[PDB]
Amino acid sequence: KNPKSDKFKVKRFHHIEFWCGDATNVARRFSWGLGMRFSAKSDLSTGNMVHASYLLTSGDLRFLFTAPYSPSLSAGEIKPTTTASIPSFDHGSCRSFFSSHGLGVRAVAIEVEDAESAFSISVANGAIPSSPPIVLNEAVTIAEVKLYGDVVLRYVSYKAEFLPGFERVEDASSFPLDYGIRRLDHAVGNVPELGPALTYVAGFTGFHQFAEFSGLNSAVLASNDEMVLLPINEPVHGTKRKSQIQTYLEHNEGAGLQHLALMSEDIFRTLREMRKRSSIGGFDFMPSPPPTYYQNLKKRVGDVLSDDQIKECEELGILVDRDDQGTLLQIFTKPLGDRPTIFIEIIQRVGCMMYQSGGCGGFGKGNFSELFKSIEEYEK
Amino acid sequence: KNPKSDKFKVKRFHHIEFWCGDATNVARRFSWGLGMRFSAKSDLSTGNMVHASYLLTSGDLRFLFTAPYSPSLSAGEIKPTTTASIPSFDHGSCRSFFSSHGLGVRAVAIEVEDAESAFSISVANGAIPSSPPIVLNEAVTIAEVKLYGDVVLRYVSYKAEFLPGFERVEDASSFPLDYGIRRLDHAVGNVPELGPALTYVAGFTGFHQFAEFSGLNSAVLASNDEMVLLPINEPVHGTKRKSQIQTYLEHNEGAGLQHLALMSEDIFRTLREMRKRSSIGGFDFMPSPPPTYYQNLKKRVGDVLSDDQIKECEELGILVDRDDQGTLLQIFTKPLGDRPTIFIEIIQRVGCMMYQSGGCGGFGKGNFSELFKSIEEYEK
Ligand SMILES: Cn1[nH]c(-c2ccccc2)c(C(=O)c2ccc(N3CCCCC3)cc2[N+](=O)[O-])c1=O
Ligand SMILES: Cn1[nH]c(-c2ccccc2)c(C(=O)c2ccc(N3CCCCC3)cc2[N+](=O)[O-])c1=O
Ligand SMILES: [Co+2]
Ligand SMILES: [Co+2]
Repeated sequence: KNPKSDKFKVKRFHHIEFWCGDATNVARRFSWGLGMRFSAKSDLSTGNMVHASYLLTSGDLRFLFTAPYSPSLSAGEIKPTTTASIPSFDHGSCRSFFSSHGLGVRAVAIEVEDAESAFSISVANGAIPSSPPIVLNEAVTIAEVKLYGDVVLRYVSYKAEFLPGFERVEDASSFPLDYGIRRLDHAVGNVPELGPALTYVAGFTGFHQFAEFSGLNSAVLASNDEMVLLPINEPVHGTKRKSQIQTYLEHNEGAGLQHLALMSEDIFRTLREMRKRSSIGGFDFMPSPPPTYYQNLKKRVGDVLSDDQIKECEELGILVDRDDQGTLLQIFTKPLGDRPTIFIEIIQRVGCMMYQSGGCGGFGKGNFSELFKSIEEYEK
Repeated sequence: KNPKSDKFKVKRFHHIEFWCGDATNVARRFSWGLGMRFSAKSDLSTGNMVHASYLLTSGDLRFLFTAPYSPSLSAGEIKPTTTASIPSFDHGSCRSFFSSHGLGVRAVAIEVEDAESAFSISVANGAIPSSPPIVLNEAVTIAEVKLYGDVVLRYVSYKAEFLPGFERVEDASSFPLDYGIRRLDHAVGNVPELGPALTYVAGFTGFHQFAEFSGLNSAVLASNDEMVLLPINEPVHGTKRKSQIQTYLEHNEGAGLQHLALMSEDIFRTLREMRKRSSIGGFDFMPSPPPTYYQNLKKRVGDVLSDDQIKECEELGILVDRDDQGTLLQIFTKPLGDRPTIFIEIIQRVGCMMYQSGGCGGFGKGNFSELFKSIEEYEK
């Protein structure tokens, strides 16, 4: 059931913003590791004396990396005279965020019809304001409300190229990397208590529960067309293996964004290219499942994947799961930085053709029982 | 003249330590960009609840990248019970350093005969103590004194693999990159006032002035065999083109390390490999000199380099200069991070064979007049 109860018109995910201490090094690492092109910049060379911001793109996926300069460069400025291109940015908030959480996501940004209306309706419905609507060059409106922890949900609306004040990067500095990643599929938060978090977010957005079918409890909030998907996890205490959600909260100093799932148009190519680079500056992946898991895949998905395509899943360590409506190919990176906090999922979905409907195949819940069972089978 | 006046026995440069906010991303970027292998680690996986430290090596060059974890992970510890592998590390100092200066060098480390004696003699001769001698696993002694700004000179002595508590990295995580870089040739600091800085450092080390032959004034301090070389720059005010040393001090929030010069055993190969990667996660280089500069190179170094080797310098944008005793090949990267502060020089020296004596060919001072003249010639 989808009650289509969004309180304002939401389009798609627009970008993800990481707060960094050095945006250059993180952006360059991510570009090489994920196959994203340097697309736009806002920094000293564009007149921004406040923050350095670099945008990476792959298809429709937009990753923004921002770090603060010395406050001394802008000590004469006031908000009416700011040279910042993102008016919500604050030196103190950014340093506080990075020192507290380490490298991580500050903003989950969605495109909406009218960011000023989205902000007003959100706050009228319980959202905690973080940055009021600001109109940039009479062309784009940006506003922010608290999502969970120190992560904000950012609303962006366009009257009619990223943001005003950003410049397109020179072709000589912009290498056309592409490993097949095309868009953000979902963004997942970890919180201490799931119930109050869902009630809060569903309260101000009108997002509905998407619904599925040890360690954690989870639920997914979804927009009207189910293209904006926001899962939230809470820990389950008292187990034998300590909850990785609890480990996250401890190392992150509280709630925050746990993983970003990036859709690939060709997950085999994406993983071939990412694994080639794991030990030369890119990203590492979680350990691969035992061969008995792939032995059991023919029995579950052998009507969706050929034997050759399943052994190709085995070569790259890809996991497969299936809903009642579609099939899911997925795999997870090791944490993106020093702390065992944020990581990336690469995903491809097959089925649910109308365009493809959102969340086709689910989020992999069935792989939990399957891997425990595969662990027992490999031991035998 | 070399009075050989070192107040204690100094061996060679040992390592350079960067203080980061995320050591993983900076280390991975530097590894790919410079061709350095991941050699050793000290982090959560090695029991260090205090800081993440990753060591990159190329030949004898050692780059260490360190970032703090949440202080909460080690709140029960005291210095006698620390799980830190570098006992001088302090969460507050590191966060203060990165928030003030951005990504940069915290420690210039030299190997000495006896770090406890080096520390004692240094402080007895005016050095400001930063961290007292500490013996690690009855095997290595580490001590630190202030050098300039928030940069420390770190003394390391070995009774007899980097430091105790560091583990060798798994072969699967350690790709044998190598672009030909072999050792640190010199490390250069920027200060507001050159005279007091030289008097201070030469005062506690016994290092002597190495001696050469607009924008800045400079002098080089050298150890007994002139293998540890520490140039220091000050700005010259009142020019037309504002002093890049002054720009450094402004963007860095004061004195600090300006550039690291890395010796290559094959500067042509190093630059071919580094330039291949500039736009795919590596390092960018300064603009190349006009063709008239290379037209003038035959007249100055045509007895040292063949015509083919000079046009190869032109392809890669390499600068050449010569002392009365040797020849210098050099080139400079753009700044390593967000701020226009620290950068890298790649260097190769030819001549001065006994082994090669330190500083053979100088540091490139003659290229200043040459490029101004090349600028005038290209315009014509
Ligand atoms: C919304 N939603 N829920 C899960 C989810 C999490 C844990 C159990 C069930 C469902 C999402 C995932 O992405 C996900 C899927 C499978 C995973 N594993 C394979 C099986 C054994 C355990 C590890 C790990 C993750 N993960 O969260 O890292 C997700 O997006
Ligand atoms: C100890 N010492 N002194 C210099 C030095 C600096 C500036 C003028 C003269 C000497 C050192 C250098 O490395 C260096 C050499 C040549 C450079 N350029 C080529 C000619 C036109 C200006 C730019 C830039 C740098 N630099 O400092 O970036 C150095 O190590
Ligand atoms: Co997921
Ligand atoms: Co130099």
